Amino acid sequence: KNPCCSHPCQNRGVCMSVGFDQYKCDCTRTGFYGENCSTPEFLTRIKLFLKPTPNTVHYILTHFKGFWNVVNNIPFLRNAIMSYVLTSRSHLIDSPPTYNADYGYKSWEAFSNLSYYTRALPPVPDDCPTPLGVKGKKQLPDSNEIVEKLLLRRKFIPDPQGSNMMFAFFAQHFTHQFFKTDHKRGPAFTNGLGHGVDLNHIYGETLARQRKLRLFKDGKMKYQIIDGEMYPPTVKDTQAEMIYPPQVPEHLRFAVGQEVFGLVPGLMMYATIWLREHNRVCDVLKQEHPEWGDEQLFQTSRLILIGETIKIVIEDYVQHLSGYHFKLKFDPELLFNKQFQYQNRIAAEFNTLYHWHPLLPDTFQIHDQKYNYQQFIYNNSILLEHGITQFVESFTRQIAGRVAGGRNVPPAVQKVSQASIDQSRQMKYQSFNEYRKRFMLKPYESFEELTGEKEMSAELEALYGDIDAVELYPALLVEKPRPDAIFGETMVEVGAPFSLKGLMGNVICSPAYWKPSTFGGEVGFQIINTASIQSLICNNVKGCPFTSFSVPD
Amino acid sequence: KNPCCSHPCQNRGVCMSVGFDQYKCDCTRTGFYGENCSTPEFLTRIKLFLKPTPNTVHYILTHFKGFWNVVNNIPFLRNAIMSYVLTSRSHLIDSPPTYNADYGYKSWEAFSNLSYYTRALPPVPDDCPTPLGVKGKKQLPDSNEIVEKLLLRRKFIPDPQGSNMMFAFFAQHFTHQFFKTDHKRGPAFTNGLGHGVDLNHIYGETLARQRKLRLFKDGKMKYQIIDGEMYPPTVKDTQAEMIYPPQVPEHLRFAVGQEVFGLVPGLMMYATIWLREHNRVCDVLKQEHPEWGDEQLFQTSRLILIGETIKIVIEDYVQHLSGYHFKLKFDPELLFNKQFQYQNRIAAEFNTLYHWHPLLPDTFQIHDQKYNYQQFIYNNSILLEHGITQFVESFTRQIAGRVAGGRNVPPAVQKVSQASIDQSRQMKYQSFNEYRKRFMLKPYESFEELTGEKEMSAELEALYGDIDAVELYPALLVEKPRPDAIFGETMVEVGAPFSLKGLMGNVICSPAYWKPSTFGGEVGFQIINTASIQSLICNNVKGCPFTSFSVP
Ligand SMILES: *[C@@H]1O[C@H](CO)[C@@H](O[C@@H]2O[C@H](CO)[C@@H](O[C@H]3O[C@H](CO)[C@@H](O[C@H]4O[C@H](CO)[C@@H](O)[C@H](O)[C@@H]4O)[C@H](O)[C@@H]3O)[C@H](O)[C@H]2NC(C)=O)[C@H](O)[C@H]1NC(C)=O
Ligand code: COH
Ligand code: COH
Ligand SMILES: *[C@@H]1O[C@H](CO)[C@@H](O[C@@H]2O[C@H](CO)[C@@H](O[C@H]3O[C@H](CO)[C@@H](O)[C@H](O)[C@@H]3O)[C@H](O)[C@H]2NC(C)=O)[C@H](O)[C@H]1NC(C)=O
Ligand SMILES: CCCCCCCCO[C@@H]1O[C@H](CO)[C@@H](O)[C@H](O)[C@H]1O
Ligand SMILES: *[C@@H]1O[C@H](CO)[C@@H](O)[C@H](O)[C@H]1NC(C)=O
Ligand SMILES: *[C@@H]1O[C@H](CO)[C@@H](O)[C@H](O)[C@H]1NC(C)=O
Ligand SMILES: *[C@@H]1O[C@H](CO)[C@@H](O)[C@H](O)[C@H]1NC(C)=O
Ligand SMILES: O=C(O)c1ccccc1O
Ligand SMILES: O=C(O)c1ccccc1O
Repeated sequence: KNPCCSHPCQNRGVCMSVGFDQYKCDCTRTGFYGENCSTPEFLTRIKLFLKPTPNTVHYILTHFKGFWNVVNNIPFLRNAIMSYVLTSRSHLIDSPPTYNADYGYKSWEAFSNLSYYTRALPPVPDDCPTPLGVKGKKQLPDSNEIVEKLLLRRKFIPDPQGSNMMFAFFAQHFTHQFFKTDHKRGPAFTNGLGHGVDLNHIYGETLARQRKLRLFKDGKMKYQIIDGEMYPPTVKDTQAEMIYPPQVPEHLRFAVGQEVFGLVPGLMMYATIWLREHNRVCDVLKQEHPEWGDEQLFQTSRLILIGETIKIVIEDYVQHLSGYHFKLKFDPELLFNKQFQYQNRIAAEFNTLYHWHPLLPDTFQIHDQKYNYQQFIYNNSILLEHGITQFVESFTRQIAGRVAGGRNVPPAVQKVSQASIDQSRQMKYQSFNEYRKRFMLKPYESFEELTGEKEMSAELEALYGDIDAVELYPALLVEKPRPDAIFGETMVEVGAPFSLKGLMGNVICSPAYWKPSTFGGEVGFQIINTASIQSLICNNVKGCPFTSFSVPD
Repeated sequence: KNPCCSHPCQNRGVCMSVGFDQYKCDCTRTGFYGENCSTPEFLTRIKLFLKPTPNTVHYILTHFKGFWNVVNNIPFLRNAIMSYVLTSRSHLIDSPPTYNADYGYKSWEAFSNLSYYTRALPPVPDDCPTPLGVKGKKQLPDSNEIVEKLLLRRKFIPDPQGSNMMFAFFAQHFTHQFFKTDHKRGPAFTNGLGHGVDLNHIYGETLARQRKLRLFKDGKMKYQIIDGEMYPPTVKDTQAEMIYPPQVPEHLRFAVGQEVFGLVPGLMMYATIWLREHNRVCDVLKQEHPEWGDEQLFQTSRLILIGETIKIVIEDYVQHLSGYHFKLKFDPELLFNKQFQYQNRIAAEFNTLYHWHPLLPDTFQIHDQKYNYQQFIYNNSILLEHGITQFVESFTRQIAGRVAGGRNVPPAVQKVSQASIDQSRQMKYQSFNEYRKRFMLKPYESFEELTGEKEMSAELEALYGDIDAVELYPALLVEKPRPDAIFGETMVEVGAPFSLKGLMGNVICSPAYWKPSTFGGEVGFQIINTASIQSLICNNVKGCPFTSFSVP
């Protein structure tokens, strides 16, 4: 019935019903006119003709290494390039945010209610001819059949880019401070009201929890000392609730900022390292400020660690997955002369696309031991047996799975993968092709074009019938990867805007915050601008083991 | 003992303690350098030497009537001028926000906790030589003594700008959506978590309260018809709680968004009027969109009303207030090629400077009747007796009191005035002069310079001893008014940045929102862009009485 069900408005124009039988497109500031915002005004024809395709730009960034080695070493060029990267990427994000699961039109409820994920595309209206709008069959395919035929791993497919378990667990640990789906009320809702990198997965989401985890001496967080090494405190000692199955003995019930980080020893590894880092920075600041009290020591350490996080994400983590010969830079000053909003709201689609379960290995190799999922899960004694050093050394050397390219989701997390499909349907996601359009990509014209292959594409056809009916999550995981890359085109072109906006949008990157006095002075400031994944481990892990997000060659 | 107690860092530098006896100034992006951020850069001392005083800028805007009168009618020039007015003001506001009453250094707790008012200036550190830091006497003067000698009305002083009761109640009604002090917690905390113009004083602060006030038909808000006229619903009906004394009977306990608007019939008047406007807009939107449901009709009406509010506040309210010949313009597009943050956090100091009690008259005159405070307070019964039309006609013609110049606070609200001073001290406000500097104003060199007068300046020296020890709130009320103006310069040069930032920083003013589809098409969009205080009354008040913010 609803005339906007066909999504007729192109190029980010806004659809609106005008009576029962008609719609109107609001083309305001799209760069297009016409009844569907599909006629480029003169200046847009210029930009469009000159705009190089993402696969073209990816090629340039991933070749000509000698050229990039020069660019990387003349700050003016490196600054200029990193700047354009930042501004052109984040330009694709609505800020202040707009839609959520319950509102396909602008509303104060959608704007102001922080309990919702925001939405990059509005939900499909409730009464449309087909679940995605007007394209596809009256009912979407069985999600289980989708997972089995297209997603489930037959043979482990290693990541060609060489991503390891340090990468995989960093990704899980980092993103779960802002992907905290509140399933008690629905997939549309989040428990992370900071909607960004606030490090609540270390410090706790609420003040009450933070007070349970803090030592209230020297700004430090509570800990226990096992084998001369520092670990998180217990649930018993903190009264900070955690999710642990009954059979987990209480001395192994570690208490950390995020309730679920006891699920995997890989997560508890990072929680332990970051906890050490907090108390390390406390020691540094106390030496620099012996007049300071516990509260200021705590708050300043937190701000610094937020800065470390952001620095490491851009210059080690995003750097790794990009494959760029160009050296990414964390530098808030790049935006001080640019139009940029220092705020962000976590999008549900960003959550969906970050469901990188194919990364997970068939078993976890630590030292000379292999653990299946039954053995690894909720087993902190594994962490204690080997220690963090061995954990880093092993995880640095174990390869992760390729995310794109299909058929690499471990059967152990089958239902998780199916849930991603089901929940996206509950939240009335639009199609994969609509999301490509939303981020200035050409929609795929056929199933074979999407996969670059004849087998899986054929399965997609028999299930979906129309290429415009393929859903966001499955299509991201079966898309043709870029040459020897972990991801396909759409993952990166949709992902990076969400990510870079979230990172640079952080309040500490704003002019009023980005100054030495915010971080306790010059020494504190320096801790941020010299941070790396290697330094994070070297400072907090015994023996200073080598580490990296890729397996050594 | 705190080295930063003297507020050594000038020009918005950041003080930090380095050891028990030493400090360091962070002069980053101040445009200054040196130990105390006192020495200007070349670029800045040039910009400094050629930037005119606000008193000069004020004169220019308040004279040359003939010149401005043609400027107002050339859209290009009006836009350019309005564009600068916006950008210069707002740049004085830290955004994203920084300090609050509990944090004199930047912290995640200060940034993220919305239950606090933010602070334009950090609190005086606890362990300090004097309550204000370093200057002044060991103990501040008795707050009641300040009120009595300097603030209490001895004889009504009318506003020379002619502000009326329509103005005074608009001011109170509009600001009390974002000045909602959580007194149970402390003066440092707010119940207005939206921190701006969200019209929670109409729709309620929470979804739960909103659903008690809504009708869930045609997007409308609940109401009752009394003597053929639309009035807010009751507490009995909505179950939305209100603050009323037991003396008020059930049928007179009107329920509106803001819990305290039962206190004053002038507030309930505006509540009623804005209620009617909402339902009026629903009717318009329904004619345009027969296909729309109740929920979309409600939300779109709300967005439109937010727009009407910002429009009316800038082009009528701040316009009257300013006394400018230039016609201020509400136009979000003026900022689309400027750097500007569409976010805001309500400053405690913004709350304090808005304590404009001297506006209040000796009595309230509705038609042939006069009511003292005791009779007027919580009296919905006399709202029904006269009706909104009569309320508007009367309020338009009754003059308000002058806010600056001292000694014009109604004795009836004496202890409110004292509470304003006490709460300032509880929140550890810095001195008036520090706040002058904070907003790029020359500090006052003497008491006499502050009042331009001999008698009150003498009392201030007896009480405070040092000009650098005078507190923000009393100084604002005794400051030498601008000529024939309601305010002195400090009220304006501090208040306008808070105010314009919070107006233009509203989400509907952002590029993603400022478009006709947001408001249901051009018909809805046009409701915003042609709204005024006179049209708001003509549309929703029987008889379409003339109305203004100044007396006829
Ligand atoms: C952000 O959006 C969320 C999703 O809409 C909001 O969560 C929802 O909040 C509502 C309202 O608090 C809650 O509904 C409530 O329904 C009952 C009435 O509708 C209420 O019980 C009432 O019983 C009597 C009337 O029925 C009345 O006399 C009594 O005083 C109660 O008022 C019941 O307790 C229930 O809580 C939804 O359950 C909730 N939904 C979800 C999925 O969480 C959230 O509030 C929004 N946040 C903000 C700040 O507005
Ligand atoms: C790199 C990303 C990554 C990794 C490595 C990872 C590794 C692992 C892992 C390793 C041993 C296990 C047992 C799980 C198991 C789960 N994951 Co992930 N997950 C990841 C990204 C996500 C995200 C993102 C969500 C949903 C976020 C939310 O809303 O809470 C998720 C959801 C889940 C859920 C809840 C289902 C749902 O929210 O729909 C389970 C259970 N999973 N995952
Ligand atoms: C802006 C103009 C204005 C007007 C016209 C006005 C008119 C009136 C009025 C009759 C019309 C009465 C009976 C009062 C009485 C009060 N006002 Co005002 N007030 C005004 C501005 C304010 C502000 C601002 C606050 C503090 C708001 C907050 O924190 O909630 C305030 C606070 C109060 C308080 C709270 C006391 C405290 O602890 O601070 C009382 C009582 N008053 N006021
Ligand atoms: C914003 O900051 C507020 C001020 O710190 C904070 O309010 C404080 O909240 C804590 C909750 O942990 C309360 O702590 C006490 O609460 C009860 C009752 O006493 C006890 O069971 C606790 O153990 C503890 O003693 C404080 O009373 C409360 N303080 C005030 C002045 O309200 C808010 O919680 C902060 N907001 C957010 C979102 O974190
Ligand atoms: C309502 C009157 C105030 C009562 C409190 C008395 C405090 C001292 O009030 C005195 O009042 C005089 C009136 O013109 C002033 O000239 C004096 O300067 C003032 O100190
Ligand atoms: C957890 O790991 C320990 C070894 O560290 C092992 O002995 C134990 O059986 C494991 N728990 C399981 C497999 O449930
Ligand atoms: C800086 O301020 C301090 C405040 O005590 C003052 O004593 C000192 O002379 C000033 N120094 C300079 C270089 O301005
Ligand atoms: C309101 O009306 C008159 C004022 O003259 C007074 O007699 C009456 O008691 C007042 N009622 C309330 C509830 O204040
Ligand atoms: O930064 C990216 O390129 C990116 C892409 C996809 C998902 C998460 C990401 O950080
Ligand atoms: O708009 C102003 O100039 C102003 C000044 C002081 C207080 C509130 C205000 O809106």
